[PDB]
Amino acid sequence: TERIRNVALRSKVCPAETASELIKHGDVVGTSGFTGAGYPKEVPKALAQRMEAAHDRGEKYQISLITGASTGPQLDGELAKANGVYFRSPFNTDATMRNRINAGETEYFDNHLGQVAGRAVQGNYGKFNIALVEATAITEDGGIVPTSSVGNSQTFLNLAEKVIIEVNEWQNPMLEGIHDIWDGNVSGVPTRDIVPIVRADQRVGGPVLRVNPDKIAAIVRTNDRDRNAPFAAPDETAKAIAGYLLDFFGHEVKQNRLPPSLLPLQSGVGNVANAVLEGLKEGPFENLVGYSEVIQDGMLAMLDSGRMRIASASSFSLSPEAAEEINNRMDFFRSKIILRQQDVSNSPGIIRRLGCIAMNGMIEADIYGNVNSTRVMGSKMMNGIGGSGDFARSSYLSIFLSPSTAKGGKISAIVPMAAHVDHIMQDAQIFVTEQGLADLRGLSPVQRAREIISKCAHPDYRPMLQDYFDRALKNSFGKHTPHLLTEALSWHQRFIDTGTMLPSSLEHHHHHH
Amino acid sequence: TERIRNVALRSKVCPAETASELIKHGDVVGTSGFTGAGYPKEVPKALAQRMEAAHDRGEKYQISLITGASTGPQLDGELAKANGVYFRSPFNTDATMRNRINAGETEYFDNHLGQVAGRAVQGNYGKFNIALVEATAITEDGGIVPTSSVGNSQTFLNLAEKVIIEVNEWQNPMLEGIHDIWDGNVSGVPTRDIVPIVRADQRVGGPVLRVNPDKIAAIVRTNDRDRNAPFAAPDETAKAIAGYLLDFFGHEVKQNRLPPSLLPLQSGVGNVANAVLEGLKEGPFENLVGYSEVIQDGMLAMLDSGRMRIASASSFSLSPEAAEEINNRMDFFRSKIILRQQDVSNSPGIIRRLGCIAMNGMIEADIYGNVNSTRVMGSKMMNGIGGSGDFARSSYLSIFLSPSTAKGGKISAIVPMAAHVDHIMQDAQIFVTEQGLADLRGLSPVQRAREIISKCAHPDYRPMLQDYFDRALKNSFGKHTPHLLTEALSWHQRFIDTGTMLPS
Ligand SMILES: CC(C)(COP(=O)(O)OP(=O)(O)OC[C@H]1O[C@@H](n2cnc3c(N)ncnc32)[C@H](O)[C@@H]1OP(=O)(O)O)[C@@H](O)C(=O)NCCC(=O)NCCS
Ligand SMILES: CC(C)(COP(=O)(O)OP(=O)(O)OC[C@H]1O[C@@H](n2cnc3c(N)ncnc32)[C@H](O)[C@@H]1OP(=O)(O)O)[C@@H](O)C(=O)NCCC(=O)NCCS
Ligand SMILES: [Cl-]
Ligand SMILES: [Cl-]
Ligand SMILES: [Cl-]
Ligand SMILES: [Cl-]
Repeated sequence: TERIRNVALRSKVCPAETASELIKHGDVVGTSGFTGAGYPKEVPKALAQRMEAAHDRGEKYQISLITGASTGPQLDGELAKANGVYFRSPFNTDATMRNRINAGETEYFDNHLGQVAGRAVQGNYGKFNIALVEATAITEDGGIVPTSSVGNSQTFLNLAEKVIIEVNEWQNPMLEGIHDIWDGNVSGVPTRDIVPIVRADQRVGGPVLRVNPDKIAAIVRTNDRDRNAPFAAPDETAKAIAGYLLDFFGHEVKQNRLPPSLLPLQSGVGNVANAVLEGLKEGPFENLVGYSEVIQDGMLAMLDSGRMRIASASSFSLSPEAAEEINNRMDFFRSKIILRQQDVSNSPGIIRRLGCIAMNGMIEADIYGNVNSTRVMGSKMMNGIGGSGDFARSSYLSIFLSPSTAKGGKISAIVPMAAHVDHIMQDAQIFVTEQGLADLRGLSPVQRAREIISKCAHPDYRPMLQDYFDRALKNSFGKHTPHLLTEALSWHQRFIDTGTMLPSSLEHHHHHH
Repeated sequence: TERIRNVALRSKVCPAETASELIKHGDVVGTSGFTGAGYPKEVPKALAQRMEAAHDRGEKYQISLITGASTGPQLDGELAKANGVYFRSPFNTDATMRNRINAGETEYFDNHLGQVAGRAVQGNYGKFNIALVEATAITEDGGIVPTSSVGNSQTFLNLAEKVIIEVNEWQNPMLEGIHDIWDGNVSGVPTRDIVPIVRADQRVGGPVLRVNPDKIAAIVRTNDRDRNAPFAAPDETAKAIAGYLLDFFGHEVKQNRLPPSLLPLQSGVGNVANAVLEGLKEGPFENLVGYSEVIQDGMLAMLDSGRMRIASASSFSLSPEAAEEINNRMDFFRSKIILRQQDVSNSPGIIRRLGCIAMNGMIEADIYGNVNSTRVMGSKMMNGIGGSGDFARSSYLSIFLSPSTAKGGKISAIVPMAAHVDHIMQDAQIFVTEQGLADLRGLSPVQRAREIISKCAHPDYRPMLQDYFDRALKNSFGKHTPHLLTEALSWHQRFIDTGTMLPS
């Protein structure tokens, strides 16, 4: 049926190309889009074409692109291919955009996801010229129903001089009602409002994004799917990680340090997350609750079985098969899921009050349990900090999970010193790899190192780590957090130079003797 | 006037020595004490003497010492000298204890100060065997009136099996009424309560700590002073920093990015932050309010000048002379000050809600604006992260302040890579040295570097930093955050090897 139920706004409907003409060189553009869901698709494609055409004529044409979080091939991909983005924030997973960032062709800053809206309102990104937002429908009174994510869309609509809406008929109509949008002051000028959430299933707002219809300069009718990345079926490494984690949860419950329903759960996406979610479906724990950034495949499974009672998030992150499942059954799933603005889903006040358990991936940790989530060798961006800081620091328990090695064993995920730090020791209590689980609660840095080295490090790298540690203990400037600055980053340099962190036996290495 | 106003409790008075005997080897001890204020004094000394005797007899005798934040010679000092603390958290400024920590003789973890209560309730430090809390007075109904700080005392009282109270006649009886202790669930089992603070000057609790009298195993009458370390009268360097920041605030106000009375101010521990407050006391911003972790001399000065209307904190951090001033004028100041539990003063939910401006010192920052607050050369503890993270990450504006050099110019406070990170780039927007102010809002790492190097670095080090950055841009593995890993930490090593970061 008709998706634009406000008659007057129908007059604004126009082709993607025409809408794209509203976007000018130098513009700051805020868009919907979070974990590959709910980003605009047709206008960015048309924009990229016009950008390339300008460039070919020696005409400059780039934008500043501010999003909810990651988008997809139609947005980050097309614009990066066109070399059309001078600044990007706060989170990207597109390969072409990643290359632009790492070549210094696109300036990038990965703000904490829960803080983006506030910094935008503060003016940190400059004046927003355009808000470009995907919609399921437009209501009788001109409300904008978001699609598969909320992200920062309400904030972008508030700030933007002009607004473009893409109404996507691929998106199920019964998404209307799944969102909770607050008109409260979460991210505006102090003093802010108390965000009165005291349960993960609590709604505080309404189903629509609000915007002055007079700012709506174009509406584009679309029909195109999200980026539904393939399902990352757990491998033995992930299954092992999930096993150690579930054993730990079970023990915490038996010691009355967690209720049998655990606490509200936040998890990332990927092989390991999937393994944890399958473990949880099978585990002894009942009445689970999600308070996270994302809804993933394994969550629908638990919502269906009743193992999980509710799932709060800002976005969907589903395989094509899972999206298919939720579409054929949106009526049911809409009652089990709440999609929130990301400044609410990622609100530290709320995360702490609910006592979330945070479970996040990492590039690497050093022996003292400082965590790198972003910058390989310290300089090459992967995705971005995302909401890992929002959750890690605010959680009741902060847990980091990773294979003990990377790149087919040629890199150790436990290193003498992290090449970049995203999460300080104070923000990480539990580490899990396929080798075991380190519980660091109440430990000093030297004590942390003893646990991480013994429980988490791969056997191929443990002697090398222990050697570094032992010699640092003997020689470090101070002994509170012992280091040898002469070799702290030397394993990373070895990888840059040789493609492996494992040392040759053709030179002396202290641990070889 | 009698300090123990509950008659029944007077039967529990005993000597410090006898009290100390309640504390067993291996015990976890939660004490009052924050920025050199309100820590117990006599029991620790008696404990320390007894520990030395025991060690000499070949008897192990150590405890875990958990506090609000820093204490003083009678506590950290005495116990450190006796080699009697096997674990310490969350924050220390005593030289003897610091040496124990840097020698690996006392285990230490500097938690975010606002989180300590919750981690204690979670059991991260173990079962609390003892709470040793200094009080001004015990009310007729058995309330415990705190002294010069609140810190974590209410939590330690809740958790501890046995309670020892030191009632210190040295402390001003007029402290009674200054504290605001909330009986709601801030740091307990989830789901926690909403703390209904929506203005920095709002009281939501009562004047006393609550404890079941049955848990009080001993009360010790004491008479000794808090440890007031003086602040450096602002020199040329501090004054220049304060000047740049005040000008900055002025431009923000002019651009309508701050109100004319600014926002609630958090001013960190240390001389630099203090010097800024001195600038403010005669500044163009009126009707200021503090929502801070501590009230240092400079903030007391702002309340005196009338430039600041009210100040919230968990503790006093006053010089010996400022502490004398407030006691002689406790009536004037008592209505201008609110002392709260540290898990409330340092609550990220409240800090963000109020839109605090965070101003903190630092050891060093790298060219990308990562900040080290704690570990010199990456390994030697100074004080601790304290509340700098609670505030930096939650604040409306996060500002870091430091001389551009340390150790008489032999160390650059701006380095290629911080030897230890306490505050990531995302948690630091503004840097100020005596050389200038770097405004990093909205900038990528390479753009942050340009600002930090050009605005903040000392001229002796700027060319070296630029050289590092330019060659990194050319040769780094990735160009998003360019580094040369062979030399990223080489300045710190140069200092270790030669005593200076300046090459031959
Ligand atoms: C850290 C992070 C990249 C790990 O991803 P993951 O899917 O869990 O684990 P993977 O083992 O598959 O690694 C992902 C990539 O990082 C690489 N990687 C992981 N650890 C590495 C290391 N120590 N050194 C070099 N590369 C590493 C992998 O090779 C892989 O790269 P590829 O795509 O080229 O093959 C990911 O968790 C992330 O981006 N975190 C930041 C955002 C976040 O945590 N948000 C929380 C809410 S969703
Ligand atoms: C970082 C910190 C030590 C700086 O204190 P400060 O008084 O403002 O700065 P100063 O320049 O006077 O230096 C203080 C000490 O640190 C040392 N220092 C500062 N920068 C240094 C550097 N780059 N390298 C080595 N030492 C350094 C100084 O030498 C001095 O030590 P000394 O007396 O033994 O010579 C202090 O702010 C702190 O401990 N911060 C952590 C807690 C905090 O920020 N709490 C926030 C909420 S209250
Ligand atoms: Cl709130
Ligand atoms: Cl801990
Ligand atoms: Cl709250
Ligand atoms: Cl920013």
